[PDB]
Amino acid sequence: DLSASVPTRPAEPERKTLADYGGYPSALDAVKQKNDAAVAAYLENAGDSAMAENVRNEWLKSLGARRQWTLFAQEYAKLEPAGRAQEVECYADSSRNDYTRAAELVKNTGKLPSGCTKLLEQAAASGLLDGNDAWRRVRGLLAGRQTTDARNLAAALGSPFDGGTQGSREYALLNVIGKEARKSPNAAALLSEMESGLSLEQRSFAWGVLGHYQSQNLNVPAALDYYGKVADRRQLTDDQIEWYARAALRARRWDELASVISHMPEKLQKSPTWLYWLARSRAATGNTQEAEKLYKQAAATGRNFYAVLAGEELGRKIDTRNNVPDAGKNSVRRMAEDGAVKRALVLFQNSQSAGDAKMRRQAQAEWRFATRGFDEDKLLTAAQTAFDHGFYDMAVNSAERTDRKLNYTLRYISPFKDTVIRHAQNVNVDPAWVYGLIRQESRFVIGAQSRVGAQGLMQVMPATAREIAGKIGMDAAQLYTADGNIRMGTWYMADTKRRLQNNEVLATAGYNAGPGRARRWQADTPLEGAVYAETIPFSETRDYVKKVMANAAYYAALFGAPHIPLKQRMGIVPAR
Repeated sequence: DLSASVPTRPAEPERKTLADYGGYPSALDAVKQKNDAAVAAYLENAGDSAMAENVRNEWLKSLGARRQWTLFAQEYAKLEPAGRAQEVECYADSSRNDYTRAAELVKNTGKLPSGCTKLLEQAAASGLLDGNDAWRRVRGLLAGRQTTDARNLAAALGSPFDGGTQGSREYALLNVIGKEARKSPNAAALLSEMESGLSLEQRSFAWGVLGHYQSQNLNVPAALDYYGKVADRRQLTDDQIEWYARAALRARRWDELASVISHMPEKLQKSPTWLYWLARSRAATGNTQEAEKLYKQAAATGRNFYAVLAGEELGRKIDTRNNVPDAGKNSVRRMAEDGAVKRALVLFQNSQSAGDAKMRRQAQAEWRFATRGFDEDKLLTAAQTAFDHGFYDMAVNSAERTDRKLNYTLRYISPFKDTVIRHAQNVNVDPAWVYGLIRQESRFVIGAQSRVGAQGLMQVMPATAREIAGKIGMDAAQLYTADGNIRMGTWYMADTKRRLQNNEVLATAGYNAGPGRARRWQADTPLEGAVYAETIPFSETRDYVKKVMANAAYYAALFGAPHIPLKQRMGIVPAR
């Protein structure tokens, strides 16, 4: 049985929820304008909502930056700890001279929020930072064009860029490690000339920068030559070491791949990606029992691309039967009466009736707030509540957060079959692949719109819809209707596939990044499909391809199609 236990937090009338939402954008503006009296007025009678939590977090970031520590401390207490923003925590700890968070924060080599950046600078100046990690972060910031943050951290460490010591040497290395300098045909020659005067750590990082550029540019032989000159691989950033593994993977250097993975931080080693590829390396080198152990570890990581591939190496196929019963209908009803769930449903329903996309976004935030810390039984109950109300993305959001109790019909919902199936059939494309793409693109939100303007269930760009419409006799504004969106997106899947040697992996990459990019990422010889996917240079497209194809495997099982292993779906990407 699933438990019937549901929360019973105080509910507020719909009028109150809508009134609070009416003031929400103005409260965020008041934060930006430093109108503390207006922000306090908004919060004074606010419900215990994501609206209040969001405003409070943003206010606290501003209060921390302006050093209003008395008001900061008072408002910080009012956040639920799981709802405190990262930067807010950094400001809070800093104000108490508590640098506990620095040991883990300093391992980040990229941009951090201002409060956390300053926490690290303060720890550095008090001698509370590991020197190896601190200088690795300075180098990471230099290589990531965060020169001001790199400069300020080096000064806090007592070796400023203008001081003639270590900091000045790290800054001078930009002639090799700079964003454009690393691309120069002479970068490796320049680094080789100055190598003698560099420390072990400086040399290792700089070869890592050059290797990373070549690897991400898919110049695999040169990438491996440069990465081979890295004497201390733990000096590399996470991105650098993953791109070393990717080059070794693409070259099928199984021994070197296993060696690189063994130098990764443990968090990277335990990721599905590197558990699976280390297992494949062990298999390729005849270490069969160790491969099996790693495949089992990767398969236990959830419902993701590499967990599915690892299961297949163990002889396990996807099985989409639920391992729990349906939630009882009384619990599904009573879940909607909880005050925080009700608030989210109120904003969702009013976003539909009023055609208010910003209100819908806040309804999502209220849902995530309301379901935070739910156990698995409550997650599965709330997932059905969301589905019944048509809040499709939040049904998936809640169902996908379980670990043990699996409802595949709520993780892999399939609304709109009377439209999607027909359009997919009409262009001869796999309907499970189409559903897998929709799940990733829009989570079944008909009005979804990305930051760059991609529109609808299938997230087609307006510029693309204009081209499509001119080819298949449509008006470009049909992009904004569900049926026209699906017609355009399915046609574009098929057309992109035709332009890319009729390969579904290339087509998935090309849908997101353009066919020109998908073809640039090919090699002069064939690539195993999962190797192509893992070595896609664009991080967004790399994640996209793996998620779409894993989704497709789950949809195909639910749809009852003749079985296609995920490894077969990935197949072989052809040579250019």
